Amino acid sequence: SPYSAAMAEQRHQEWLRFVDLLKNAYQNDLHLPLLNLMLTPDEREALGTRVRIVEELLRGEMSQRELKNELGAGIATITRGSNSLKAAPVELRQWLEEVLL
Amino acid sequence: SPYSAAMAEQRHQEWLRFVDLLKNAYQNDLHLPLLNLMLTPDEREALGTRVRIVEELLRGEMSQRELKNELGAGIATITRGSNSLKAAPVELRQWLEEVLL
Ligand SMILES: N[C@@H](Cc1c[nH]c2ccccc12)C(=O)O
Ligand SMILES: N[C@@H](Cc1c[nH]c2ccccc12)C(=O)O
Repeated sequence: SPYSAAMAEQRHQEWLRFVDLLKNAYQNDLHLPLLNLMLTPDEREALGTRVRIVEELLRGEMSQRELKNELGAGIATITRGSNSLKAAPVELRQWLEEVLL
Repeated sequence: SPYSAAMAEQRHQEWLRFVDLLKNAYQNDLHLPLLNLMLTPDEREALGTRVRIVEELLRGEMSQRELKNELGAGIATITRGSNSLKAAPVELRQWLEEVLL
C-alpha cells in the first residue's frame, strides 16, 4: 500500500499543504508557535545542527571529521548532509553561500 | 553536558538560525529546495501527516482511533498531537481552525 501511485501522489500533496501552512504562518508571525507544535524538540535540535553542517561544508575550512567532533554528530550524519548538499540545485547553493557565509 | 543552560542557550540560537534562514528562503522562493536539503523524506512525510492529525483533531469528527486507522499512525502519535494542540497558544490554535477547516 505505501509504495502505490495513489499513496505517492497523496504524500506529495500532504507535504505541500504543510509548506503552504508554514508560508502563511511566517506571514502572520505565527511561525515559532507552529513549529513548536509541528516538530519535536529533538527534530528542532537536528535542524539547528544541520544548518551548521551545511554552513561548515560550504565554508570548506573544517574537515568532515573536525566537523563531527565540533558538533557531536556521527560521521554518517555529516556524510548524509554532504550527499544532500551535492544534490541541491545550484541556485540554492549559491544563495546559501551568500546568506550562511 | 547537553543538560545545561549554556547548551540550552546554544540550541535555541541554532534553532532560531534555521527558522530565520527558512523565513528568508520563503522570501527568495528557495523554501522548496531548502526543505529538500534540510529534511529527510520520512521527516517531510511525517510533517504532511501531522498536518492531517491536527486538522482532524480540530475538526472533532473522527475519533482518535479512526484517525490512527485512516493515517496508518500509532495511537501514541495521535496522543502526542492532541497534547501539543491542548498546549498551543490560542492565537495559533484559532488560526489553525481558520486555515485548516
Ligand atoms: N536531505 C537530507 C537530510 C539530512 C540528513 N542529515 C543531514 C545532515 C546535514 C544536512 C542535511 C541532512 C537527507 O535526506 O538525508
Ligand atoms: N510538538 C510535538 C510534535 C508531534 C509529535 N507527534 C505529533 C503528531 C501530531 C502533531 C504534532 C506532533 C511534540 O513535541 O510531541
